[PDB]
Amino acid sequence: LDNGLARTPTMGWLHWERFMCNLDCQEEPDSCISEKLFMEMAELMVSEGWKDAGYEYLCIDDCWMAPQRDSEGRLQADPQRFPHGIRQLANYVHSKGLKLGIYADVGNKTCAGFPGSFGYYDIDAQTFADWGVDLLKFDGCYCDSLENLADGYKHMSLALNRTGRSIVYSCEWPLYMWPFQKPNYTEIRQYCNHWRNFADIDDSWKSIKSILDWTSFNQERIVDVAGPGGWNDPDMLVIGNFGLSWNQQVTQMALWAIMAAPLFMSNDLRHISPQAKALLQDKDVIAINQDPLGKQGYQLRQGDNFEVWERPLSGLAWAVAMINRQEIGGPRSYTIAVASLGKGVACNPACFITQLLPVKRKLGFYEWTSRLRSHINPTGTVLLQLENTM
Amino acid sequence: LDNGLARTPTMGWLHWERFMCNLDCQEEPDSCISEKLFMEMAELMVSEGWKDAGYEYLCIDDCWMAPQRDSEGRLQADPQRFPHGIRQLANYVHSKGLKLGIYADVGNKTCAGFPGSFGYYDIDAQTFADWGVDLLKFDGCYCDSLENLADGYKHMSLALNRTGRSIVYSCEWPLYMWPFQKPNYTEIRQYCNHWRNFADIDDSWKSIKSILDWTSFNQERIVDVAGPGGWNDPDMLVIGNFGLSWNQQVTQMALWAIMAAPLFMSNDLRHISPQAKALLQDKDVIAINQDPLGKQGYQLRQGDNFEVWERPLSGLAWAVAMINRQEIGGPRSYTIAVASLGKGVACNPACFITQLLPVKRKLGFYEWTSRLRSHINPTGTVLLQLENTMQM
Ligand SMILES: *[C@@H]1O[C@H](CO)[C@@H](O[C@@H]2O[C@H](CO)[C@@H](O[C@@H]3O[C@H](CO[C@H]4O[C@H](CO)[C@@H](O)[C@H](O)[C@@H]4O)[C@@H](O)[C@H](O[C@H]4O[C@H](CO)[C@@H](O)[C@H](O)[C@@H]4O)[C@@H]3O)[C@H](O)[C@H]2NC(C)=O)[C@H](O)[C@H]1NC(C)=O
Ligand SMILES: *[C@@H]1O[C@H](CO)[C@@H](O[C@@H]2O[C@H](CO)[C@@H](O[C@@H]3O[C@H](CO[C@H]4O[C@H](CO)[C@@H](O)[C@H](O)[C@@H]4O)[C@@H](O)[C@H](O[C@H]4O[C@H](CO)[C@@H](O)[C@H](O)[C@@H]4O)[C@@H]3O)[C@H](O)[C@H]2NC(C)=O)[C@H](O)[C@H]1NC(C)=O
Ligand SMILES: *[C@@H]1O[C@H](CO[C@@H]2O[C@@H](C)[C@@H](O)[C@@H](O)[C@@H]2O)[C@@H](O[C@@H]2O[C@H](CO)[C@@H](O)[C@H](O)[C@H]2NC(C)=O)[C@H](O)[C@H]1NC(C)=O
Ligand SMILES: *[C@@H]1O[C@H](CO[C@@H]2O[C@@H](C)[C@@H](O)[C@@H](O)[C@@H]2O)[C@@H](O[C@@H]2O[C@H](CO)[C@@H](O)[C@H](O)[C@H]2NC(C)=O)[C@H](O)[C@H]1NC(C)=O
Ligand SMILES: *[C@@H]1O[C@H](CO)[C@@H](O[C@@H]2O[C@H](CO)[C@@H](O)[C@H](O)[C@H]2NC(C)=O)[C@H](O)[C@H]1NC(C)=O
Ligand SMILES: *[C@@H]1O[C@H](CO)[C@@H](O)[C@H](O)[C@H]1NC(C)=O
Ligand SMILES: *[C@@H]1O[C@H](CO)[C@H](O)[C@H](O)C1(F)F
Ligand SMILES: *[C@@H]1O[C@H](CO)[C@H](O)[C@H](O)C1(F)F
Ligand SMILES: OC[C@H]1O[C@@H](O)[C@H](O)[C@@H](O)[C@@H]1O
Repeated sequence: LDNGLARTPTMGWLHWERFMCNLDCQEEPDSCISEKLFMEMAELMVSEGWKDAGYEYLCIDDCWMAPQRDSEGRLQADPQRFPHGIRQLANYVHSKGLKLGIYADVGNKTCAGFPGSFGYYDIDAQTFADWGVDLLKFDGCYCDSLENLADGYKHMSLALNRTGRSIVYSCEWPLYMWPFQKPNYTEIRQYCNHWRNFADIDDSWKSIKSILDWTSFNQERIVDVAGPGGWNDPDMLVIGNFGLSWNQQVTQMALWAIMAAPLFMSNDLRHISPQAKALLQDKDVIAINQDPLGKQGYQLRQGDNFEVWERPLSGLAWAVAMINRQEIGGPRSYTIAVASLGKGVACNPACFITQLLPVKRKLGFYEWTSRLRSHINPTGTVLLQLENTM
Repeated sequence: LDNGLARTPTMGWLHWERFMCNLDCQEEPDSCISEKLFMEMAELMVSEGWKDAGYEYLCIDDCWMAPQRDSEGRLQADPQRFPHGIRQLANYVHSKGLKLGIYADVGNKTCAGFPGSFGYYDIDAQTFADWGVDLLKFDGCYCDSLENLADGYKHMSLALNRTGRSIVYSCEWPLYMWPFQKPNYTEIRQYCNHWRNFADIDDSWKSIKSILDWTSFNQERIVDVAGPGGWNDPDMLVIGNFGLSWNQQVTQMALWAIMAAPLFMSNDLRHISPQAKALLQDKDVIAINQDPLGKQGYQLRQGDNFEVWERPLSGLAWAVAMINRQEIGGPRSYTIAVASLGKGVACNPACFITQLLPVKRKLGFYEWTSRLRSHINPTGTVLLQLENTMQM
C-alpha cells in the first residue's frame, strides 16, 4: 500500500494471543480487555525500553466494542471497560510517543461477535481517523461472499485514504479468501500494508512449525510480493509466554526476521523473563527484520531434519538461518559451502560471518571455497549475518 | 519383581533420549556413546548433587556393544568407544558410590542392530553380573513371536536371579506385546521391577501429552498393578534439554511424581540450566515420587482443557496436580471443593495445603467444606501437597 507507511515491517504489541476476549473485569480486573490494560502496556513500552527498540504500535484487537453502535450509527468502545473512549486513549498513547492500533471486521460481525463494518466502511474509517487511530487490523469473519470480501477490503482501504490521516492497514484478506479462491497478491498489496495468510498463532511450537511450513510451501507465491509498504504477516510474536522453550523462542525471533514479518508482540509486559525481553529487544536481529531493502527471505534448503533460510540485505549483506527440526537427541552438526549461500555472491571473494543467535559470536572470515559449520539445538535456530568483503 | 529391589521407583540417568546411537566419536566426540561420556556423567552426578537427590543409577542404553560376540560367545563392549570394558567402568561407577545400568534385547538384535540375547540369556545375565552390573534394561526388538517375547522376558528374569547378584530388571515387555494382544500385568509384575508401556519419549510437549493421555486413557488397566517392586515406566525425564518450555518441564516433573514413575533423566549434566537442575532435584517433589506407600496416582477429572490428577500418599496425605491444557491465552483459574480431593479423606476434618509447583508456597488450613482456588499457566501444572490434620 502506497501510503508512505510500513516502509519497514510494523513493530508493536497486540493483545489477542495473550489476553484474548476476556470481558471478566470483576474477577480478572488486571487481564480483562480494558482501558487500564492498554495504559499499563503503554507505560511499560516506554519504561522497559520497548519503544527505544522500535516497538511503536500499541494495538487493540477484538472485544473492545460496545455491543451496539451509538445513536449516530458509529462504533463505540465499551462504556465500562473503556470509560474514557478511544480518542482519549489515543491521546494518552500519543503523549507517550507511541501509536494506537484498533480492530474492525469486513463482515457483519467481528470474529468474537461484536459489530461488523459491512455497510459502515466510510463512517467507520472516518470514526477511526477522528479518534486519532494510527493502525487498523481488519479481520475477515462473517462475510458471506467472495465478492463482498474483496469489495470490502478495497472499500475500507480507499475510505481510510480519504480521511487524510496516516493509518497502517492490516488485512486478513488472503486468509479468508484462500479456502475458496487463491489470492491475487498484487491486488492485496495495492490495498494493504500487511496481510495475514495463515491460521491464528497460539502459544505452541506446533503452531510455529505449521506457520513456517506454510510459508515455505507457498514461497513461490508470497515471497516476491513483499517489500516496503506491503508485508506478509505470519502473526504475532508469542515470545515471553508459556508454551515455547528457549530454543523455540529463538527460532520464532530469527525466522520472523528472515521473513521480513511485522513484529507484534502478544505477551504480558508486566510479567516477562529477562531472557525473553533481551531476545525481543535484540538490536542486531531487529535490524535484520527492519532492513530498509525490505526483501523477504526464503527457505533455501531442507533435508536431514535441517532447514536453511536466507534473506538478502542492504549493502551486499545476507542473513542466514539454520533450523534443527529433529526433536530428539542433542545439538546436531550442520555444514554448508558458503558458495551455496546468498546465490553465490554473499561470500565471493570472501565474507565476514557474525553469529547473532542463540548468542552473538564473531565467526571470522570465510573464503569463497569455505564451509560453514554449526551445531544446532533441537527446535533451535542459528542466525548468522554475512558481510561481503568487497 | 520380588527381588527386594525398586521398593520405591528407581532413580538415575539413562543416555538414550539425549545421546541415542551416536557412534561418531571422531566428528561428534562429546556426544558419541563412549566410556568417557559415562565416566564424566558419573563425576557430575556426584559433584553436582544428583546422587544426594537420589539419582543413583548411571545407565547405559543401546549402542555400547561391539558388532560381534567374542570367541567365548559372550557380549563385548565396543573396543574403540569402550577400550577399558564394562567391568572397569562398573568399578569406576561403584567407587563414586553409584550403580551401573546396562542394556540388552530379547530378540536376535537390539533395536539399533547390535547382538541380541536370544539363545544367550543365561551367559549374558552371568556376563553382566561378572561385570558388576546393577540394572538391566531389556528391549523387545527383532522378536516377532508373542511366545518368544514372553519366554525370553521370563527366562532373562530367572537368569539374572540365578547369578545371586541384585540387578534391577527393566522390561519393555508390555510395549512390544501391544501389536499382538493386551499385556497381562500380573505376569509382567512377577518378572519385572518396572516396565515400559508406551512409545519412546522425545524432546517435545507433544510427546509428554501423548504419554499422559495414554496413561489416563489406560488407567483402569495399569494403575493398581503398580506398587513396591514393580512400577509402570512412562519413559525418561527430558527436563534440561531443548523442546520443553519451563511450564512443560514442571508438568513432566509433577506428573511423573503422581504416576509413581521411575525417574531416569536423559539430559546432559555438563550443560544444564540452574532452573532445570533445581526442578529435577526438588526434594519435596522427589519425596512424592518416592512415597513409601507406593500407590500410583490417577486422573480424577478432565474437562474444559483442565486435568486434575491425584495420588494417595503415606500417612493420609495426598498430592494433587492441576494441568491447564489450553495452549493459548494466559493463566486460567480452576476451583475445586477440597471434599472432592483425596476421596473425601484428605481434608476431613481439615487439611494443610502446600503448593510445591511451580513455586513452593504454604496455602494454609482448609476445612472439609471449603474450596481451593488456583491459577494454572498454559501447558503448566500446579502441584499441591495435602496433609490431613485435626487442627484448624
Ligand atoms: C492516498 O493514496 C495516495 C496514492 O496512492 C497516496 O499518495 C502517495 O503518498 C506517498 C507518500 O506520501 C508518495 O510517496 C512519496 O512521493 C514523493 C514524491 O513522489 C514523486 O515521484 C513519484 C515517482 O514514483 C511520483 O509517483 C509522484 O507523483 C511524485 O511526482 C517522494 O519524494 C517520497 O520519497 C520518500 O522516500 C524517499 C526514499 O525512499 C525518502 O528520501 C523520503 O524521505 C520520502 O519520504 C515518496 O516516494 C506517493 O508518491 C504517493 N502516490 C501518489 C500516486 O500520489 C497517499 O499517501 C494516500 N493518503 C493517505 C492519507 O494514506
Ligand atoms: C530370586 O528369587 C527369589 C524368589 O522371589 C527371591 O527371594 C525373595 O526375596 C525377597 C526379598 O529379599 C524375600 O522377601 C523377604 O521376606 C522376608 C519375610 O520372610 C518371612 O517373615 C515375614 C515376617 O516379616 C512373613 O511375612 C513372611 O511370610 C515370611 O514367612 C522379609 O525378611 C523381607 O522383608 C524386609 O524387606 C522388605 C522388602 O523386600 C520390606 O518390605 C520389609 O519391611 C522388610 O524390611 C522380605 O519381605 C522373599 O521372601 C524371597 N522369596 C522367596 C520365595 O524366597 C530372591 O531374592 C531372588 N534372587 C535375586 C534376584 O537376587
Ligand atoms: C450481512 O448481512 C446482510 C443481511 O442479510 C443476512 O443474510 C441472510 C442470508 C440471512 O442470514 C439474514 O438473516 C441476514 O440478515 C446481507 O445482505 C443480504 O445479502 C443477500 C445475498 O448475500 C441478499 O440476497 C439480500 O438482499 C441481503 N439482505 C438485506 C437485508 O439487504 C449481507 O450480504 C451480509 N454481508 C456480509 C459481508 O456478509
Ligand atoms: C532368532 O533367529 C533364529 C535363527 O533363525 C533366523 O530367523 C528365521 C525366521 C530365518 O529367517 C533364518 O534364516 C534366520 O537364521 C530363530 O531360531 C529359529 O526359530 C525357528 C522358528 O521360527 C526354527 O524353525 C529354527 O529351527 C530356529 N533356528 C535355529 C538356528 O535354531 C529364532 O526364532 C529367532 N529368535 C527370536 C527371539 O526371534
Ligand atoms: C491481479 O491483480 C492486479 C491488480 O488488480 C491486476 O493487475 C492489473 O491488470 C490490469 C489489466 O488486466 C492492468 O490494467 C493494471 O495495470 C494492473 N494493475 C497493476 C496493479 O499492475 C492483475 O490483472 C491480476 N492478475 C490476475 C492473474 O488476475
Ligand atoms: C494372567 O497371566 C497369568 C500367567 O502367569 C495367569 O496366572 C492369570 O490367570 C492371567 N489372567 C488372565 C485374566 O488371563
Ligand atoms: C480475527 O479473529 C480474531 C479476533 O476475534 C483475531 O484477531 C485473529 O488474529 C483474526 F484472524 F485476525
Ligand atoms: C528400545 O529401543 C531403544 C534402543 O535402541 C531405546 O532403548 C528405547 O527406549 C527402547 F524402546 F527401550
Ligand atoms: O478415576 C479415579 C479412579 O481411578 C482408578 O484407576 C484408581 O485406582 C481409583 O482409586 C480412582 O478412584
